[PDB]
This record gives sequence, structure tokens and C-alpha cells, in this order.
Amino acid sequence: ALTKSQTDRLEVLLNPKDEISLNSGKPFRELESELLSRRKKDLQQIYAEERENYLGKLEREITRFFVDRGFLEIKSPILIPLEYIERMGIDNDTELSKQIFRVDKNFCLRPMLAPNLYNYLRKLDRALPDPIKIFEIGPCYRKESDGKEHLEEFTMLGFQQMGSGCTRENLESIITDFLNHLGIDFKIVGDTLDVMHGDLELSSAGVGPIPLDREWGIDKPWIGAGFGLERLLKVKHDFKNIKRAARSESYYNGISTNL
Amino acid sequence: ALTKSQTDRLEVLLNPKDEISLNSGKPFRELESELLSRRKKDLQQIYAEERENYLGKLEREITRFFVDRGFLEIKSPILIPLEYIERMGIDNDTELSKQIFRVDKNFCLRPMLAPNLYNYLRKLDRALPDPIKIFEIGPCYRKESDGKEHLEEFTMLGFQQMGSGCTRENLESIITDFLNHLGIDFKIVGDTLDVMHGDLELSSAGVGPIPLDREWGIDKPWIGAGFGLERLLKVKHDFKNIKRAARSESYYNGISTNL
Ligand SMILES: Nc1ncnc2c1ncn2[C@@H]1O[C@H](COP(=O)(O)OP(=O)(O)NP(=O)(O)O)[C@@H](O)[C@H]1O
Ligand SMILES: Nc1ncnc2c1ncn2[C@@H]1O[C@H](COP(=O)(O)OP(=O)(O)NP(=O)(O)O)[C@@H](O)[C@H]1O
Ligand SMILES: N[C@H](Cc1cccc(C(F)(F)F)c1)C(=O)O
Ligand SMILES: N[C@H](Cc1cccc(C(F)(F)F)c1)C(=O)O
Ligand SMILES: [Mg+2]
Ligand SMILES: [Mg+2]
Ligand SMILES: [Mg+2]
Ligand SMILES: [Mg+2]
Repeated sequence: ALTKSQTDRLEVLLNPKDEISLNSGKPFRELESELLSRRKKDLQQIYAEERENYLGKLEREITRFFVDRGFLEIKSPILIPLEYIERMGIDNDTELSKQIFRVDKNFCLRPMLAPNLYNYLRKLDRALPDPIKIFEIGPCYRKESDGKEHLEEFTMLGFQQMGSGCTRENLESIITDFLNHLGIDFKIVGDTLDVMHGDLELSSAGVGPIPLDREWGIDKPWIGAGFGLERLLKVKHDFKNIKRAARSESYYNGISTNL
Repeated sequence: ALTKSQTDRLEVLLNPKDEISLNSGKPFRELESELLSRRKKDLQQIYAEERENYLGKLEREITRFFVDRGFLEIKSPILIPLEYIERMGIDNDTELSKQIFRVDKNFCLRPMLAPNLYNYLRKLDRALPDPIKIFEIGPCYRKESDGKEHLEEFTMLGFQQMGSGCTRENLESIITDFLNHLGIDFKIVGDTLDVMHGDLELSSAGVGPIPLDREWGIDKPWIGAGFGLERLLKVKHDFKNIKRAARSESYYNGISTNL
């Protein structure tokens, strides 16, 4: 009989498409040696052929989708003024107020893309024709309890359109084309809306105007959404724990690096 | 005569390829209105045609170069254990010890890619054939004095090869092909080596083994280098201040967003 500690070790080496059973009559050492051989082989094939990181490749694939749909690619600061958090309405009564990674006295690691996207919408409205379509992909940070669906360091896609054409129908059409392009099953549940894969939230989306817009100098309708890239990878590759998709020293494209 | 404050404002709106002179006999308001029209036009052309961010596009171009040369694309944590800094030999007698952005009690924003690349080399040596070639591109953080060549939030390319073929000649060949591919003039000065554009350091490169390797479980020869992406963009686009190439709310592809 395998110990719990031994089964934990084998599950680190198990990939979703393996057809091995750990309740066999086979000893630990031989199940471990079999899985180690498979995972080394998996890494050798990546190294010999594609050599691309899942998280990097997904960001590039999403970038192409949105650029091709007419959205401007934004790269904005990850380390942001702490004042942005309060100005987002994130006060002490919100869960999120307790999740902020503070840096020095007046800064923090951004937990979301919305402040920077608001600022870009306001500034670009002085220069670009209506409607204004922008998106950003990059690191975001939140303190979280341990859990199979949460990382403290993750990657968010955020997109926003401002001006004409900002209807819930158009928002759902973007989400639907996007996820059908990536090959990810979803349901939209609902002006706020969540994009669900079973019980897992892939995105929260919204339709403006909302009262918060005024604090950011925004006074036009808008639609937008935010997606976690590691949650998309978790669903696409059927990972049991989102740690397999993270920026990590422990996994490469979902393969354990502790071999 | 323009005030100093007015000339500062015009220089925000000036792009390197403009052929306007601010020592003309033209009033500020009309020089400002001319430049504002040009910069709005520049943003409209980006939005209508390419829509890609300089920093994102450069990262994708560098990724293709290194993947095509046989290097594995790594995406590792930006928020790293504080212990990694000391283990890199960064003690109190180094400038860098005073430049760390600490987060909570045991973490920091990485100021370099070397700790994570060392860890990946050690782990992948159990699985991949010799030689092991890896690279990473992503955010790095250092407290800096104000200066036209430094950002507190920047983007570093780091690459490393371990095992056979780790000669200074091979290292210089990688650097030379890389920068000739990007179209960036350089000189290599020198086992340590710096890649210079005039007085600007584009890269520091190195040849192992070195004594530090043992602390990271490394005992094979290696070559590698680290490049700042914003410095590469600064040189390529002839920006006067690296702020024009940064993750920013103030500039988009070097164009002022304050129009
Ligand atoms: N800690 C996290 N790790 C990974 N992805 C995350 C994390 N927090 C948020 N996301 C993703 O970012 C998207 C937009 O952020 P947000 O709607 O604020 O998440 P959320 O409401 O906190 N979801 P949840 O924490 O699971 O109830 C979410 O739909 C997730 O896909
Ligand atoms: N603050 C910064 N802003 C932008 N790029 C940077 C910064 N610090 C380092 N880099 C880049 O990262 C590369 C590798 O890091 P490193 O060799 O440690 O820089 P460095 O020695 O501090 N150069 P410098 O600070 O100008 O004397 C450098 O060659 C630069 O191109
Ligand atoms: N669901 C969002 C993610 C998000 C990204 C970009 C824009 C927006 C917008 F303001 F459009 F809703 C949201 C969050 O975490 O705030
Ligand atoms: N010049 C380096 C940048 C760097 C990146 C990746 C690897 C390495 C290596 F360990 F190869 F030298 C260095 C620094 O800042 O440490
Ligand atoms: Mg949450
Ligand atoms: Mg949500
Ligand atoms: Mg320095
Ligand atoms: Mg240096």
C-alpha cells in the first residue's frame, strides 16, 4: 500500500493524460521510476521541437486575437500608486483591501488592470477616433488563501471598449468568439456578468457607465472584462491545481521540474 | 523667448525624427499646437495599422530569435524569496543590496534573472541533453537615482547555456548575431564582458564556472548575458530619456499620452 506522502509524490509526476493508476499492486519505486521516465521524455520533446512556455505562448495568442480585432496593445506599470486602490472604491469593507501587496510607503503591486486601463481610456480619448479599444496582458498580485484555483502571482488579460457599440450583446460576442477561438468551454451568467467553467470563474465582465467612472475622468459608455491566463491554461490542459500553470520554478508547461 | 517650463513641455511632445526647432521665433502656443497635432496623428496611425506596443513586440521578436536558436523559453516568478539575494553574493558591500524592493518579510521583487535561471539550469540538467540552453524575458525591479538611463521598473532578457560549447567565442557570437538581427550598434568590451552603445551599457555577460555556482548546485561551464529591453528600445528609436520606452501611463511607443 502506498503512503499518503508517496501518493503526493506520484501526483506531482502525474500528468492529466497519463493512463496509470496509483491504486495498482505496483511498488512506489517502480511507479515513480515509470513516471520520471515519462516526464523527462516530455521535457525532451518540448526542448527538441517547440521550446515555448505555455504562459508566454498564450499571451502571444491572446495578443494576436485582440490586435486583429482592433484593440490597442497596452503595457502599463505593474508597481502602481497605492492611491489607485482607494480610487477604485476598494475600501476596508471589500475583501480586496486585505489582499494588497504593499511596496514601500506609497506603492503596491497591482491586483487588477482596471486603474491603468481607465487612465489610458481617458488619455487616448483626446487622440483616437471613437470607439476606443484597448487591452493589456500582464502580472497581477493578490494575497490569497491556499486553494487549487488561486495564485498570489497571476497573469490577467483585461480589455475595454469605450464610446459607441458598448452593448452587452457586443461584450458577449467578444467573450464568445475569444473563448471559442481558444477552445475553452464556458457559460456566461448574469450591468455585471461572470464567465464560468463549471464552478470556476474565468472572467468578470462589466458594462458602463457606472458611478465609479467619474473619479477616473470617464464619462462615456464602456464594456470590458478581465480573464486569468492561468485559469484558462488550467481548464485547457485539465490541470488539477492552478500551480501547474503558474510562473514557477516547480513546473514547466505543467511538467514537474523536480525529477 | 520660451520659458524653461515651456521648453520642457515642448520636449515632452517632441519625437526624435521631428525637424522642428524650439529656438524659432514662433510662439509657444503655436509650437505646442503643431506638435500636439503631429502626436495625435502618430497615435491614430498606430491605432489604424499595427496596434502593437513597442515593449511587447520587442519581447516577442527576442523570443522568436532565441527559440529559433534552440533556447527554451522560461517564465519564472517575479516575486522571489529574499534569500535568493544573499545567495547571489549580494551582501551589504554591493550597491545592489541597497536597491532591493522588499515585499512583506521574506520576499522581494527580483532585481535580476540569474537566481531563477540558475535554478532552472540545475533542474533541467536532470532531463535535457547537453547543452542546456534557456532564456527568460520579464519585469525586474531596482531602486535607482533619477537618470536618463535607468528605470525602477524595467524588463530584462537573460539567457544562459550550460555544458558543452560554453566559450567566450560562442558567447560573443550569440550577442553579435542578436544585436545585428535587432539592428542595434554595439561594442563588446572585456571572465566578464560588457556590451556597450557608446557610454550606455546594454548588457553584462559572463563565462562560468565561477565560485558562486556551487551555492546553486551548478558545477558545469556556462555562458550567459542579461540585456535591458528599454535600453535597446532607447537606442533603436533614439529616445533622449529611457522613460519613453518604459511601461508607462505617460508614453505609448514613445509618444506622449498627455495631449
Ligand atoms: N488569485 C488569482 N489567481 C488567479 N487568477 C485570478 C486570481 N484572482 C483573480 N483571478 C482572475 O482574474 C479575473 C478577474 O478578477 P476578479 O473578477 O476580481 O477575480 P475574483 O472576483 O477575485 N474571482 P474569485 O477570487 O475566484 O472569486 C478572475 O475572473 C480570475 O480569472
Ligand atoms: N535600472 C535599470 N533600468 C533599465 N535597465 C537596467 C537597469 N538596471 C539594469 N538594467 C539592464 O540590465 C542589464 C543587466 O543588469 P546589470 O549588469 O546588473 O546592470 P548594471 O550593472 O546595474 N548597469 P548600470 O546600472 O547602468 O551600471 C544591464 O546591462 C542593463 O541593460
Ligand atoms: N473584472 C476586472 C478585470 C478587468 C480588466 C480590465 C477592465 C475591467 C473593467 F473596468 F472593464 F471592468 C476589468 C477586475 O478585476 O476589476
Ligand atoms: N548580467 C546579469 C544578467 C543575467 C541574466 C541571466 C543570466 C546571467 C548570468 F548568470 F548568466 F550571468 C546574467 C545580471 O544582472 O546578473
Ligand atoms: Mg478573489
Ligand atoms: Mg470576479
Ligand atoms: Mg545599476
Ligand atoms: Mg552590468
